[PDB]
Amino acid sequence: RKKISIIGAGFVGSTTAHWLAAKELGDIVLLDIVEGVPQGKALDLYEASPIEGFDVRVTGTNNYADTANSDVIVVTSGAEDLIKVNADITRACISQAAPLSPNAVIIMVNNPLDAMTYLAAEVSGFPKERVIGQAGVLDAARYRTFIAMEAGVSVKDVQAMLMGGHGDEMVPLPRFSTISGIPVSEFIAPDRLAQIVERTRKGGGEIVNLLKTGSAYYAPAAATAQMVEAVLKDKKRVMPVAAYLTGQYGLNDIYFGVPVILGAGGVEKILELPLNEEEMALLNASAKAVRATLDTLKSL
Amino acid sequence: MRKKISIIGAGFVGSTTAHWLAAKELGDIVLLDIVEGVPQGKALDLYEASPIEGFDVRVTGTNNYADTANSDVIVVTSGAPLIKVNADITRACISQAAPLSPNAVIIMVNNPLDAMTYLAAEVSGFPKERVIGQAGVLDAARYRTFIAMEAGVSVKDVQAMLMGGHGDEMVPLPRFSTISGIPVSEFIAPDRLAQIVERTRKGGGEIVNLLKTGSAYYAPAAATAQMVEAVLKDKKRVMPVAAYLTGQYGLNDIYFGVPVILGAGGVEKILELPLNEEEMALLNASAKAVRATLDTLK
Amino acid sequence: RKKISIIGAGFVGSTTAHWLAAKELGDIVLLDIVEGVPQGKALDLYEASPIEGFDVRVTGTNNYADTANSDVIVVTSGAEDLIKVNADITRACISQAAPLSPNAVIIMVNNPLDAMTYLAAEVSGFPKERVIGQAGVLDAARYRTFIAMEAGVSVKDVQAMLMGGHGDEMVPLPRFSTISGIPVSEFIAPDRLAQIVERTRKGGGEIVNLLKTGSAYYAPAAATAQMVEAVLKDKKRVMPVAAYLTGQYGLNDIYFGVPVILGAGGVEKILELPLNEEEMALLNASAKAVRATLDTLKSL
Amino acid sequence: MRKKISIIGAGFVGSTTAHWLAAKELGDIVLLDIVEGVPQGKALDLYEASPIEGFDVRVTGTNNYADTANSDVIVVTSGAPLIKVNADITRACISQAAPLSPNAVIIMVNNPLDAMTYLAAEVSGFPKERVIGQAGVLDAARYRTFIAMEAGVSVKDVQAMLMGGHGDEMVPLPRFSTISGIPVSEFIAPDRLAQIVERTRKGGGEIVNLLKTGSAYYAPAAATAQMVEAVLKDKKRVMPVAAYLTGQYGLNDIYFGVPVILGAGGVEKILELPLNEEEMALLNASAKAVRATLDTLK
Ligand SMILES: NC(=O)c1ccc[n+]([C@@H]2O[C@H](COP(=O)([O-])OP(=O)(O)OC[C@H]3O[C@@H](n4cnc5c(N)ncnc54)[C@H](O)[C@@H]3O)[C@@H](O)[C@H]2O)c1
Ligand SMILES: NC(=O)c1ccc[n+]([C@@H]2O[C@H](COP(=O)([O-])OP(=O)(O)OC[C@H]3O[C@@H](n4cnc5c(N)ncnc54)[C@H](O)[C@@H]3O)[C@@H](O)[C@H]2O)c1
Ligand SMILES: NC(=O)c1ccc[n+]([C@@H]2O[C@H](COP(=O)([O-])OP(=O)(O)OC[C@H]3O[C@@H](n4cnc5c(N)ncnc54)[C@H](O)[C@@H]3O)[C@@H](O)[C@H]2O)c1
Ligand SMILES: NC(=O)c1ccc[n+]([C@@H]2O[C@H](COP(=O)([O-])OP(=O)(O)OC[C@H]3O[C@@H](n4cnc5c(N)ncnc54)[C@H](O)[C@@H]3O)[C@@H](O)[C@H]2O)c1
Ligand SMILES: [Cl-]
Ligand SMILES: [Cl-]
Ligand SMILES: [Cl-]
Ligand SMILES: [Cl-]
Ligand code: NA
Ligand code: NA
Ligand code: NA
Ligand code: NA
Repeated sequence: RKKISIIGAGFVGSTTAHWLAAKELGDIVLLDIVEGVPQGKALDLYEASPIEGFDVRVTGTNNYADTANSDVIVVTSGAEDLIKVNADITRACISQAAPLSPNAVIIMVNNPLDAMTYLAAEVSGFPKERVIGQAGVLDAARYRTFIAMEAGVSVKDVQAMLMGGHGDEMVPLPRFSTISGIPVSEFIAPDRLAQIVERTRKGGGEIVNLLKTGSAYYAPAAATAQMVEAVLKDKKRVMPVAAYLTGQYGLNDIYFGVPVILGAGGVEKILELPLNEEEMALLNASAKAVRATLDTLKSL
Repeated sequence: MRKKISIIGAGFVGSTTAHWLAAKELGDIVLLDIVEGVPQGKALDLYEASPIEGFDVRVTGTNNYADTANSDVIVVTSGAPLIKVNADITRACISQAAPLSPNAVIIMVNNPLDAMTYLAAEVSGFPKERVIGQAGVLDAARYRTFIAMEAGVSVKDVQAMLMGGHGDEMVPLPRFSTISGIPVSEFIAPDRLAQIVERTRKGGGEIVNLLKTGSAYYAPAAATAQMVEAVLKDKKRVMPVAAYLTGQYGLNDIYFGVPVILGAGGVEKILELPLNEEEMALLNASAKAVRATLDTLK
Repeated sequence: RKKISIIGAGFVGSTTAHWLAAKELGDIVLLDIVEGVPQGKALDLYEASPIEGFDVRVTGTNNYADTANSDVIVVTSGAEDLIKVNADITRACISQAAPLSPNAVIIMVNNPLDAMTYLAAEVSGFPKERVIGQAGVLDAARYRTFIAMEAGVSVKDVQAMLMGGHGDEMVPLPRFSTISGIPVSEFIAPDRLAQIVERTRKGGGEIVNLLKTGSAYYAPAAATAQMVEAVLKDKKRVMPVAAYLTGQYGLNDIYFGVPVILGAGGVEKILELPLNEEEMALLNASAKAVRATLDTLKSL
Repeated sequence: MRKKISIIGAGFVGSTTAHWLAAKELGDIVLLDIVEGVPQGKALDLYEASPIEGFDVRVTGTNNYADTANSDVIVVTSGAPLIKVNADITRACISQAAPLSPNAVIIMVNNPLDAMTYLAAEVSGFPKERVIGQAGVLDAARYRTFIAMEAGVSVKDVQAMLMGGHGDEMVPLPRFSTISGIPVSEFIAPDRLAQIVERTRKGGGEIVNLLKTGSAYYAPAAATAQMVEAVLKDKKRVMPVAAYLTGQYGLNDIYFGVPVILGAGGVEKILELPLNEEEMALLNASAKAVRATLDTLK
């Protein structure tokens, strides 16, 4: 069977195992540095299988050797201090897991997302197409959710593309969002759409402020699981993913959220959308912020 | 209790619709037909597949309209794969089924689609929003399939809207189709897209020419079942369906394929697209043809 | 649409919302006394809907008025002191939610399960068939999981019935467990089967010891969600549920885990299995322990 | 890449099997038939239903065996709904398909089932564990359906094992059927159970008598698709299937319906039930009949 290793069995990691288990895509290995945590969550989820009817081997471990020969490696072990702390963790996870699964596609979740994905590429030495980051699917999901709510339509009929990174680094593109092929601008007035775009930018913080302790995990995990499925089933999904750029949108040597075709080979194509002056202004300012974070990381 | 769906006409499309619905576990299914044994056999066969698929659906076959009473949704797939023959079949089906399920949403499938839906509305006397026809979901599905195949992307990421009726009456709208929010024109060039539009127009005939002895049913049934689901779960799906127009697109007193929000109340909203002059030219010509068929019906 | 209210948006409650949301059974209301917690988890899960493709209205609240007219009420707000603390919480939740949803089926999860279900029946005044407790489905799930693992077969082909309550109160019945209709005893030797039965009894504690902080939730939530689905779809599931007895197995005026047919009417039938001398010895000792807990509760 | 499933014979059972499998999103599906247009039409029709159902499955139709190369699973549903006609059809199908997919697990559906599976084993020369036949899953499904209907419980909670072949060759085993681990005898009395056993024996004929012009396909296809899934996902399902026996139940050199653990390796284990003398009497008589058909084949 296919093999998926999730490094970091916290809220996002365990929830990702939950979403994946129900899909019955393959074996799942939950790894963490804390003893008992992954073993307990994995066994708990495994014991729910007879009820849900899925046949999935879900195991927990503290030994990287158990992640060997994985088809996909999901990294959810993350916690300038933020960059340093996460850089050290990401470094540790990738330097230990990558060598054991040379043919795997690595999907980063740790924040700062774009920067941590860049670091994972460096440490793993994997072809850039096989090291990607999850950020855009979650952000587009919030946007799509708000649009469906406001427009009064099924979430299954709303599509949307966006780029960049989190919050201020986010590059919203309402022009590239539709409901059953019809522009979203036809359903929602400019003023309200602007509010929705703003709510999207602050989407992660909105959850953090409500939970008081901890950040979002159901949607982030769902986003991550969808990307894992895309690779495993070679589905050719068109989605915004953190990818390594070599000229697209005028950006070079940097991980940035862009539209891609995701399949068995990881990033199989980076789409280059013809953005107008206003949208490019947004992307340039975003790339500036992402670049700044990337530089801070390189100076560590 | 559970929701109740009655499928009138247990042929290829009707039986296949029962198959798609059963797997969805949306509620009881009653397959009715004028031919004895046929609906009973297909219904029992499908029911016997339930322990394998793990779904709890009571699917039964019958020749008695009394068994369709109090249905939440009535699907009509009894037509013969022309206006006269189907007009009589449709009137007979609706006249017997409608009175027994006064709160049901009727989904017409019989061809000529737009015209038969109009007839069902007349005979049933049901509020217009609760009498609709399936046509556009199937045609948009063929279009989306071709786009997905050509672009090399998941069908889950392709969406499209179109209007009108079948074949020459279809009103393609490539401008209103996207892949994850991105215009299809970004993936497929003009000439190739035009070929896909043409293949979509001839989509039904393409399957007919291949099967030789009948018409399509897997996709037509899937489309029909998706509309049934939209109603039963009040999903508010945005899809092209045959609806009664009262001024939209400049059309009155006519059933025509238009974008709608489909839910428990049936057509809960008819969307008004900002069609350009080229697209409007196609729509007007289509309406003229649909109008012609309607006149012949009256 | 159907309406499900989950009282107590903690690990079990939020996870139950997750399992239910994917089933697309109806609207879900997550309620908690803590501000922000339910609103955050509900919104997080709602934002995952466009990714998973399900249309489910998931909302969080601190106002019981938002649970009015629910089809099913799930209680997962629980924390002699244990009985008292949980008795007070259960009392508060039921006395406030029951009056607002007079036609709902109440499914208790709070521990001590059997006793808390009994209390919910008293406080709600609902017909006993409409007040049940989840315990047996989870326990049978662990048992079935261990059997599938050992026998080397799909979890979809293992069935098992058991009675009583948790741990020492559990009444295992290997004789009433099969794989595609074949007795489990045909696949697993007596010594090993005994170990599996023992592992089942300690199943909850095994997870607690691994997690160190907190108890199981994936399987408990799955068990709860399966019971909710049984009521909403009037599925007539045959499962062990905490029900009110009036003579079955020689027990009267007590909630105890027994085999039932679960549907729209809640408990539609309490099956009376012909247990042998050995099994009855187990059930009597269990009923003694459950009774003791029930008495402690009545003396509060 | 994806898994590849080839279905030889695009008739009712074959096309319906493609339908069940497509919804499962297990891998590519190739529908092959000797009749031109038929497989192509059904495959394209089903493919066009994918954007509606939201599944990514490449389903294609063909008349060329070359398109079935390197399949993980080969389903054979080409037989005519007797030994001679199907023996020739089966030999032709296996002789052409087997060499192109040397690592595939062959699942026979053609009747006479046990005999045709034996023939497929001979012609393919494949390890016996990788050549099996579908028969028991369907019969057990009918039985489980009747039990569920009679007991008033979910089909998800009913499980049962049976052996042998079709109709008079079937070896019912009510003793080995339960509802959530509880013996069926606890819910249904002896006489009623006997009636259900008889209805199960005649289950196939019951559908035939109703349809009038053909045999069952929804449940037969579901059963076949479930076996395909078991192999592709190495699910280790415990089910009755036609397997090659080397001493089990005292039977040698014969294909017979027996309980097995079905996975990626095909039959990964043949279970040996502790049958009493009554049940063994039924099995011996059944084996005698299956043996008779086998002799006629040789
Ligand atoms: N990209 C997105 O869209 C997105 C969305 C949400 C959260 N995130 C990020 O994902 C990360 C995880 O969030 P969370 O809420 O699940 O956190 P968490 O604290 O619940 O879980 C992280 C887990 O990682 C484990 N861990 C730490 N160091 C490790 C190491 N070296 N190896 C293996 N395991 C290790 C911890 O012990 C812990 O169980 C954070 O960086 C967070 O900011 C990203
Ligand atoms: N709108 C679309 O997108 C679309 C797509 C495909 C087919 N169709 C149309 O759907 C209809 C059915 O196609 P089919 O391939 O399933 O046909 P079919 O001939 O296989 O089945 C029709 C069934 O209707 C039954 N029937 C006839 N009169 C009846 C009556 N008065 N009451 C009850 N049952 C009656 C027949 O006995 C038959 O079993 C045709 O009109 C066809 O053109 C529409
Ligand atoms: N029956 C079983 O098989 C089973 C299995 C596991 C856990 N449980 C039990 O389920 C309960 C919940 O476990 P958990 O891990 O989810 O706990 P938890 O502490 O994570 O969550 C309980 C939630 O209830 C809320 N709460 C407290 N008082 C409340 C009130 N009056 N009204 C509304 N909300 C209130 C809390 O604020 C908290 O968010 C416990 O009693 C536990 O022992 C039962
Ligand atoms: N084992 C079971 O439980 C079970 C249940 C039902 C039916 N069956 C059997 O399955 C078979 C198919 O039943 P059906 O109803 O689908 O029949 P059908 O007649 O509808 O379809 C058979 C298809 O096989 C094709 N075919 C014939 N020779 C071929 C060859 N050499 N190569 C490729 N394709 C060829 C035909 O052209 C036809 O489309 C029959 O033998 C039937 O008795 C078995
Ligand atoms: Cl960054
Ligand atoms: Cl028309
Ligand atoms: Cl108790
Ligand atoms: Cl035979
Ligand atoms: Na999926
Ligand atoms: Na068919
Ligand atoms: Na079908
Ligand atoms: Na279910």
